[PDB]
Amino acid sequence: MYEPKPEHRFTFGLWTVGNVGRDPFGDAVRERLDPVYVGHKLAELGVHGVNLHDEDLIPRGTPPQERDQIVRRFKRALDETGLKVPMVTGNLFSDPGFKDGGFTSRDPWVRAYAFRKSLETMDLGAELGAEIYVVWPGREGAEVEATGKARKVWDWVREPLNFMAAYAEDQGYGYRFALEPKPNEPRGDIYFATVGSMLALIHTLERPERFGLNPEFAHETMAGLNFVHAVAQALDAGKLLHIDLNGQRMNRFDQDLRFGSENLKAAFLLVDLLESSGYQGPRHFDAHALRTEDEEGVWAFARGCMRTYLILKERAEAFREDPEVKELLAAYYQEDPAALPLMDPYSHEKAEALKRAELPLEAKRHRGYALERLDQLAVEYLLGVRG
Amino acid sequence: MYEPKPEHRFTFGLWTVGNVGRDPFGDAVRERLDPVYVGHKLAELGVHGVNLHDEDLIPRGTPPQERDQIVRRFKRALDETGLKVPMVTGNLFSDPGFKDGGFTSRDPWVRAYAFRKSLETMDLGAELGAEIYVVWPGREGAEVEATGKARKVWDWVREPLNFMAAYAEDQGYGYRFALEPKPNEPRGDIYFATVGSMLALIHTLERPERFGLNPEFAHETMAGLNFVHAVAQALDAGKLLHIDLNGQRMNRFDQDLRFGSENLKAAFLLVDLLESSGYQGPRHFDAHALRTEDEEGVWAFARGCMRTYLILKERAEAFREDPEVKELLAAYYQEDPAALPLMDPYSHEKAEALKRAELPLEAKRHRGYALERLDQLAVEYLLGVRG
Amino acid sequence: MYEPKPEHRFTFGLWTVGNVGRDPFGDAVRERLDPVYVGHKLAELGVHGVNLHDEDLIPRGTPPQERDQIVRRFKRALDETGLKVPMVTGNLFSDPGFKDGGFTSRDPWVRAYAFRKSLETMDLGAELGAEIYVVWPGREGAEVEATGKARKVWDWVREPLNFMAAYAEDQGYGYRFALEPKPNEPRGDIYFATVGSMLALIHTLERPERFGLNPEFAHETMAGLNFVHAVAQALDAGKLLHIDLNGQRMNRFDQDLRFGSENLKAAFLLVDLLESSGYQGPRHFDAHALRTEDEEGVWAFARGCMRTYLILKERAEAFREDPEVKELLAAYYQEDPAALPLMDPYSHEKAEALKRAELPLEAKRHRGYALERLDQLAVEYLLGVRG
Amino acid sequence: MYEPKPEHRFTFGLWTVGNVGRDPFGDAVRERLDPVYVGHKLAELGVHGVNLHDEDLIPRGTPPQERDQIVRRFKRALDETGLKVPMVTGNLFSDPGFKDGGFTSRDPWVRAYAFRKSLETMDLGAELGAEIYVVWPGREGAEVEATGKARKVWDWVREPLNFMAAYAEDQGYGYRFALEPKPNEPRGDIYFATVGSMLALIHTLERPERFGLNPEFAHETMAGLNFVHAVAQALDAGKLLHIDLNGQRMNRFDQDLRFGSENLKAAFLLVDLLESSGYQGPRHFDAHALRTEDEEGVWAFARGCMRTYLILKERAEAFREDPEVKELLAAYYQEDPAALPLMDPYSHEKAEALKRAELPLEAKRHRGYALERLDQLAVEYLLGVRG
Repeated sequence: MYEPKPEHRFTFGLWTVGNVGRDPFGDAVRERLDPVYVGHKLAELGVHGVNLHDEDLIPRGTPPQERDQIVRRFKRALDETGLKVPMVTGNLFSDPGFKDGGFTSRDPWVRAYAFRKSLETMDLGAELGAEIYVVWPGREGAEVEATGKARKVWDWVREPLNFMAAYAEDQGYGYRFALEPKPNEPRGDIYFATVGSMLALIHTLERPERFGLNPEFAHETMAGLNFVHAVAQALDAGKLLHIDLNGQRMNRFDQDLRFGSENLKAAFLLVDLLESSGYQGPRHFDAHALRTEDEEGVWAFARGCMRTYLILKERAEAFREDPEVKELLAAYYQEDPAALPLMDPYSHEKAEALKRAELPLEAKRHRGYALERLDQLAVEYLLGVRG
Repeated sequence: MYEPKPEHRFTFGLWTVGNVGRDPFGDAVRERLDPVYVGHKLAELGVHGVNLHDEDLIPRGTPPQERDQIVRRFKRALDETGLKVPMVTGNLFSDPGFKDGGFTSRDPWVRAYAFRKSLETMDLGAELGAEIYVVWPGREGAEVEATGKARKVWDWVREPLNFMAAYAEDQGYGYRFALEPKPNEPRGDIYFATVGSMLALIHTLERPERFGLNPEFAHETMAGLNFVHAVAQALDAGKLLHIDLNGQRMNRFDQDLRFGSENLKAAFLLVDLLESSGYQGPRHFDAHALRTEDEEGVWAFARGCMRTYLILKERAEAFREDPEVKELLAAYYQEDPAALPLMDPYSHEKAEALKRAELPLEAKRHRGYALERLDQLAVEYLLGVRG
Repeated sequence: MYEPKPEHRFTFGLWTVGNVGRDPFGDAVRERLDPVYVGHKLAELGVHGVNLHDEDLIPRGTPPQERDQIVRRFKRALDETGLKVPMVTGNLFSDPGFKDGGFTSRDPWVRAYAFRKSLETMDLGAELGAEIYVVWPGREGAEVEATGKARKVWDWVREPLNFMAAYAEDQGYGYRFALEPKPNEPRGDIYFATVGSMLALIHTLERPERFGLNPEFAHETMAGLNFVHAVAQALDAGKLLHIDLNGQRMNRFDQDLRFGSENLKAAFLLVDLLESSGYQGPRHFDAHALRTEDEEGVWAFARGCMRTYLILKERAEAFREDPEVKELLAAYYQEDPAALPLMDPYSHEKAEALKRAELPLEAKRHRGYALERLDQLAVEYLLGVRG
Repeated sequence: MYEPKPEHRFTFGLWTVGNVGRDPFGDAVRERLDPVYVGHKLAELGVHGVNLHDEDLIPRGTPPQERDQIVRRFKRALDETGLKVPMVTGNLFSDPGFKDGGFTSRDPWVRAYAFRKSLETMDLGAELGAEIYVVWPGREGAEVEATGKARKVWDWVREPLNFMAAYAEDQGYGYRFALEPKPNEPRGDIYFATVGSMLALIHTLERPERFGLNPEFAHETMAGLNFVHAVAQALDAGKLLHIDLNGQRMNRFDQDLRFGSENLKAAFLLVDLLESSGYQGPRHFDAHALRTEDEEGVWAFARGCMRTYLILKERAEAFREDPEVKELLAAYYQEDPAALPLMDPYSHEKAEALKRAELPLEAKRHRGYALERLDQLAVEYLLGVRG
């Protein structure tokens, strides 16, 4: 009764369910899955679509003849299944060429390489129907500041982002560009570390209207930052073009846990934010199954992401309809209209009225906002003691 | 031989050296210092100026008659000493009225109060020669998301910031407005949490040219974020209008340690960034002495902030002149001009040239960037083994 | 239907519900509550008992005559209500005397003061029926390591802990001593930072059998550490003498949120651990209401702590009875008895059997442990979709 | 003039300098180095010794015939060079068999495997002259608590640790066993997370005198904990048998930076602690070169670890000899002998004397400890402005 439908727009990257379970201290625990195989499986599960990096589909150093049989056979599978490919993104982190940056490498040959790799992935994307192009700057950071490179990297990424947007409009591609921040890892620090950082950068590009955000839950949470506040800002800027959903314990390596598995309350209020905002983009699960899992466990991971989202959606809906909740929100959003005309846009006499206004300070000093009761109500709904 | 001069622009808030050493688990360990007293002391130490909140100088509920003797006697002291007051800022965190927000309180009477409090501090500032107005949104955050207030707060702060800038230009004040982010505390999370967050907001105000950043070292570092990356972005945006300098161990309460006392290498490369950028605003030490200190220890704290800054400045200068360092930076900023014309602004034939270009990938795969040697050189300079 | 009974052993420190809502950047938002008043209220709510610091009941500098009317009138209230006082603890953090340590102050006069203050609180405790004495070393840490004091503090706290235990057995008090770790705050770092740290120290005292742990949820979580693992170790050592319950977001100031309000899943498995272990000590809520609250909100905070605990207890019970859950735990705790006799205590021929044993490695390599399904089941129970 | 000598006891694991620079988002950037090659290089650099995992020398699935040519040719190299092998340790993290634990796997076949793998590495160690056996429990943690395994893991590790110690004494090996805590990674949380955790466990083993600690700087720092406090406790317990030295920025993935490269002040006071304590075990650098490095950069990494250690050693020596420093430490370690006889071991009349003693409280309230001056002195020495 919490079954995924295409209107839900649940997507999985090829690399999410396809993760072989290697980590920095361990071998692969799983077999590599064929891309055609995972298209059929995700279709069975009720997924709207599948995302990919260029290297997810066509591994580095594949002759163009073989490159084309691969893409041919993948498109047939998408045709057979009705799966979309909403989002693509160039792998700019794996090649050793990128060891000190893709776009922010000091070597212009390497920045060129990063470039061309991006253009070619844009071309593959269009060949597959992709509408969103994601830029994750995973290799764009430093551990050695003595270089002074932090002064230079802003221009360097403006340049290809601008070049990428111009190439797209030249080719008649319809890409919106979605920028994905991460505070660290694989670099000691990544330059474009926050949602706000990527939001500010956008306003300096040449075609800003083409550019938005792909915030990821684990990325912000890695640094102990509030993901719900960050996504609200992106929404208020009109720049939420894509969202990456998963779970994470604060202040350590990127876990990419199943969605909702660790921070139920944050996931709750996030699903609430997205749904009630009328966000219409993909809900991507950028997560992998635990390393303790076999292939069966991978598909239980996939099913569990989508099911947990649907449970919280229904639950946040019922929470907002509760009479006591409505009564509580009404009382604290209470606005005295005598207060309101001291407010809003500037006028000389509004300032003078304000400075002479007799404010009800002791009344506002004593005021309780009843957020403890409101917060207990939400926890009891989350617990299903009220739902 | 590391003695502060006015061209150094070292400032101290009244509340920094004036901190009585109360904390959430302890009483005050020190006496409250008279403002006139601390102006004479900071003048002796070689400080360019002193900052203040309204309530630092005029405690809440002081009759205007007494308000004026206070301001009179303070101005005389500034006259006697030649100290400036570069920066003022309205205390929007102490009054219980602000328990659930200043500008982001849900009660319009409280948002009005926050407002008027700001206008009045702008007026005091002008009466004292202040040029920078700082906004620290310490009470603007949440611990209960069930309210949905995160959707609303962006317009609510746009409104007063816009109103504040309009009032200023109406009165012929010359204020630049400096916005100070902090990731949490006193709130579980503060909405405007990062440098990037405040940078993005600025681009949505009505008079953006009047608005910049006051990043604080301890604020970014509290969340394990790289302060040097954050300040570089503000500099590249042209929005570094003020900077708050101190020290901090990551991921806990705000310590406000003496500058350079904990993260020497970060302070080093920060002083390097500021100086070599030609930043010309105040160097504010928003820090207090350790709670183990008496008044003597306070002035040793004050002397130590400035002296540590001057030592690193000289050191970063010598580091940059080292022949081996110059040789190392030259080799890795190495640019092949054949790589460069594949670069920079878009053209149809530049894209085609790029996609047909034969890139030297194996050569760039094997390439070491010698950052271990560069990083060891900087540590040895820091240690004075080379300086 | 989740109503607190005395067999639940829910206790509140006087300082929890009595918190006036002052913080490092704000005034008090509430009135100070009379101790007799809060005894009657907690009795109404269904609390087993109330804890106190010496200075919670008798403020510093109260003449012994007045000290005795206070204690007289408090005992009457306890008699009237049937409330217990399970736990007392000397305030060794507030007095400015303790600015650089209580037990770990370098000044022997201050260590003597800390001492005597502890003995006198032991005496008050006995006069009130207290059975557990808690030591929170909040002032025992450093921000300046140049002193070398880290080498000395271990002997210094051995000395008074040993002296305190000897005084108690001399006076015929029945105290068990419960040691409370915290990683930092109010000190930059506190020496006894972890559960493991306090566990190790105990084994060096003279009467170790008298000494155990008071782990606090917020303390361990402040440092991003797993509280459930920490409490399991204390339980396995037989040293869980008391537990302090609340909520906390990782890596910042101590929030002391209402229990279960932030980390539902951790609170779930914690209540499960405690209950199924047969822990019989007090469940203390060391937490305060949000600073946005009036007195009504305080009692909603108190009611919510206990109600949330009871909901989870019932829920963990139901989770453990689920057939699928039982089937899942059975399959993975699966033990082949041929594996087992290679196990357990050493013998020369067991070692030789092991080294010659032909192990089923490929079978164990391919093995999935189905923890994704188990974890999704627990989340669905938590959400009440299954409960 | 900071050249490594064997009395310095600098060791490198084969896996440190041998790290191929693969990470969770990137390919290997370097060639695999031959073990005989790295023995000759480390000998050139001035290293006392080289450590190894079983799989560093003999990769999984090497026939015993080939196993023996390998060990033969390695021993010759050690003979030629005079390098020691102070420490060995079984790789219990890489094999997929260990996906849900080595010693704490729920499958008794896997616990047997972990066991036998340990015994066999103990045998190789003895064949090579090893004196210290290290246990890093990297795979001993959980991300799914629903299993209840946290209750069981303490006995499970007691069992093999006890079995390992008995096997060693049976074989007449001279191993001391060194236990290495880590708070997380590769597991979401690792059970034995802290120095205190491992210290407490030791006291429950059968031959505790054989067991101590191998604390690693990055491990404690990953969780924002103070490594200097943790190492002081191990020293005070007499359990520092080995130490792993490197650098780390708090609250993220394990970086394993070059020693001293990031936290100069912490490294300073650590080298001070070790040296002035008369610690005589190995100084292991468990660190790798940055991923931006070629093989030249690796040896610059290796050289820089040792040189940075020697610079700080000399510096901490000079700091302690400074007259002003000695005068400062003397004044604050000041002990009034009238305070001291209230102190130390219990007596009925000492308690009575204490409770009647008239303490000099106002004098101690006003007391400043001059730690701001002391801390500024140590920073100025660190900076070489005083050295």
